[PDB]
Amino acid sequence: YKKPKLLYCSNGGHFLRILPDGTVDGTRDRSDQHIQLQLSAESVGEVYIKSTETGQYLAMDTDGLLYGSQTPNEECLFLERLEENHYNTYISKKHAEKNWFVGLKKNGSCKRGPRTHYGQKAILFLPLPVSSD
Repeated sequence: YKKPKLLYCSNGGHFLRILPDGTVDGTRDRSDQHIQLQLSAESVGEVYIKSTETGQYLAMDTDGLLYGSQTPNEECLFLERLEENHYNTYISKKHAEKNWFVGLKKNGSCKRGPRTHYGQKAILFLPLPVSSD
């Protein structure tokens, strides 16, 4: 069943899910349906994080701390960098002008520009949707 993809971050075993507290952060849950974000690459170079039912109403602020619950504006848009061996990266297309990275802590907390760059390996993520196998 192809559908909204999952927020895989390098391994601390979490899944990034939205809460009404202004967050989409990782907790290990696939038991409910909070972890389903519809992630396409809609424009050239841009990937779009849109909510399915719970999938994320993200807003990038300051371009460092990216939090989302109520609305998904386009600030949610980030530029996708393709690493080899099929790993994906995100650039913060909000301040893309300054080359700042989108990096998330799924194993942590909502995503943190103070270390978005290779400070943390939480800047290494995979987009894994439910697949029709």
